[PDB]
Amino acid sequence: MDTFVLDTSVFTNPDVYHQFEEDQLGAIENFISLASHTNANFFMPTSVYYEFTKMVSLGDLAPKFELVVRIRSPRKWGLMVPAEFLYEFIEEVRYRINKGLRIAEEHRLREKYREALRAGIIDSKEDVDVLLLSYELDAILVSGDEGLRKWADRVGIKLIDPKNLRYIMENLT
Amino acid sequence: MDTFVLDTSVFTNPDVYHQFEEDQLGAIENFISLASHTNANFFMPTSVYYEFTKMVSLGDLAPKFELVVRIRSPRKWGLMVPAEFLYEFIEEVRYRINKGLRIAEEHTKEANRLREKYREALRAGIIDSKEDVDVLLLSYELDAILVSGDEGLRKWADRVGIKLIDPKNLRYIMENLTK
Amino acid sequence: MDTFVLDTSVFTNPDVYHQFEEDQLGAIENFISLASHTNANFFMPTSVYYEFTKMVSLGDLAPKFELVVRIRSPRKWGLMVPAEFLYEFIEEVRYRINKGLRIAEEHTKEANRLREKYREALRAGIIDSKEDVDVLLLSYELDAILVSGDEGLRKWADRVGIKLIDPKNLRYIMENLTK
Amino acid sequence: MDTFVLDTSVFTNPDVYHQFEEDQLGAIENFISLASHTNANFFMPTSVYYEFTKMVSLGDLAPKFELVVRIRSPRKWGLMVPAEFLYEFIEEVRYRINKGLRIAEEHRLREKYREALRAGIIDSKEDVDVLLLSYELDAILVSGDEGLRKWADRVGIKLIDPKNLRYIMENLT
Repeated sequence: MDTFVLDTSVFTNPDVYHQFEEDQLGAIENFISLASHTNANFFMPTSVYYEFTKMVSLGDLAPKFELVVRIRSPRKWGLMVPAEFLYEFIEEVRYRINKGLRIAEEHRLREKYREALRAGIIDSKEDVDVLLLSYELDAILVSGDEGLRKWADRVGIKLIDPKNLRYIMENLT
Repeated sequence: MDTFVLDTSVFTNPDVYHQFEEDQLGAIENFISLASHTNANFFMPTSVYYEFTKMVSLGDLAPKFELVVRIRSPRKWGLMVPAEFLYEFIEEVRYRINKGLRIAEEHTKEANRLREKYREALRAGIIDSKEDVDVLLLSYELDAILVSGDEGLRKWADRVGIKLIDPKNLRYIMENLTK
Repeated sequence: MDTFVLDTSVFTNPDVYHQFEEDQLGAIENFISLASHTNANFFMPTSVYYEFTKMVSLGDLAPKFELVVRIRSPRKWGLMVPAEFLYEFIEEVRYRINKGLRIAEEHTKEANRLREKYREALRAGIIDSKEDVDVLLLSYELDAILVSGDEGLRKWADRVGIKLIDPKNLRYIMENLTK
Repeated sequence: MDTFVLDTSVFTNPDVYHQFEEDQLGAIENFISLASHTNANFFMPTSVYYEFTKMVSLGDLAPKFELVVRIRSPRKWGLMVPAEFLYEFIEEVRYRINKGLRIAEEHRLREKYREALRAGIIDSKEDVDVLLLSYELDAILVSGDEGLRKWADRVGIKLIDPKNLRYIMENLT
């Protein structure tokens, strides 16, 4: 059985969700439908699912989604990880925090600095939840975020072109 | 054979180093003297020792300190550590960035400059979080007792299951461990 | 269950891909077709697949190719590899830098520019060496048969003990392995 | 027994070899002398020893040095190393090669480019020989090169302030 960890970008980036349907809620509905007939496991971190529910009005599709996708918190599960990954992660957060500062520079600036760095911290956390969950399960990471795909590849994690999730699932009935 | 990992706070916080002497470099020398004849192993992470050097002028004490205290990197390869250290790191970089921005506000008013001050406050914020991770990681790896005059770090150690002592008790324990 | 790691050369070198078809995208499609019904596992390192994409327009073949061929990163964590790969890497970056500087000379004469050309020739020189290390490393890790139309890489594989085949024989072996 | 891997800088950087003696050949002679009475092992990679003999006229001190220091080629010994170190090394070579290019830029430029990059390759090789030998033996790396010390620290290798080699050896009779 193939296991897949899904990012929010899967259902919020039209270049990805158009393979299911051009309509966003219909794309998700089609994903849910196909998943229930696919010989595969699907996981999404809890932080990422919280973001997904905050940005898309799922309505009745939420409890349907909760029948096909395992929503898990890799932090609350207490994983062990090689010390080299812990320092790779810190470099990734450092770099993300510096991006947040260059962003605040392009925009007193107190108000702009606090919000740019808070977003960069939250981005870092959700990314690590996605990479830890993939690592723990030895799963295929599916993401429309090229930056997270490069990060997953630096640490050996398996990927697909997220534009081929539907094609892959259909060849896994 | 009791093993200890030392924080900078032990030789920086006067509440902690007064147990050795009121004099700060006298406190360090007394600690060094006790560490010479002991059944105790003493460790400090490399990054923490660097900070120690920057905020204290050891002079001719540095070679003796580097001999009695084993300065090591916790970036070991075959070692597995709890993923909770990534989350501790995130939680601390958050609080230190918030503190850092409050401090760069004050300083820029007393003195462009605010861009350089905010940049400094966060580079320091990261350095301090990574230094705390080095301390907790080296304790975890060596199954050592963490000695820290910093309560924030102690609460974190307790969270991840690291053995602690009241740092005010270090000299009495070192006196026991003398050969 | 025979496992193979493919180089870009197999679908780029016409001496190798002619065994499938004279047509280059027909050769790739025939390979894909054979790989669909086999007791063979096919792998390609992620960095090598990227290069493949840049020098060939697969179009609607890409999703099928990414399904039959497993695109993986050889940056695995618990894995031990021979230190000889560091030395192979050094030896190749040497020769590729030397080649690169000869090529940037020629091109700048036909066309500042030479600073940009030398910079490009070495960034490509590094990329190509790291791509060769990804190929050999993924073979070593999976204990796979390396398939490469590049003789330089074959001599290197033989050095480190990696199993090889004559890449001109890939279609006949794939025909055997069909279910 | 403490094991030590020595860099060339130990005997070519006056800030380091002055602890033995202000005279360079006398500093080496004093090191050799003390080493023979120290309860410790001393190693130097063969590439680094070749550099050391090429830059200092050792004379009769060479065969004396060969009685106290093990000269070993970590490449010819066939080590195994975690895959994460192999990619850390490639980044270090990339960065070293880029330095070599920025150096050639500060100085047709063909002649200057070939020599700057050749030196950067050789620096990279000798550094990795020093770090591999330290890793294999679980040794203390001794080096006056701050860049190599930072590299060794990124990969968990043990260090000393090379200005304290003599003091350390004297407390290890």
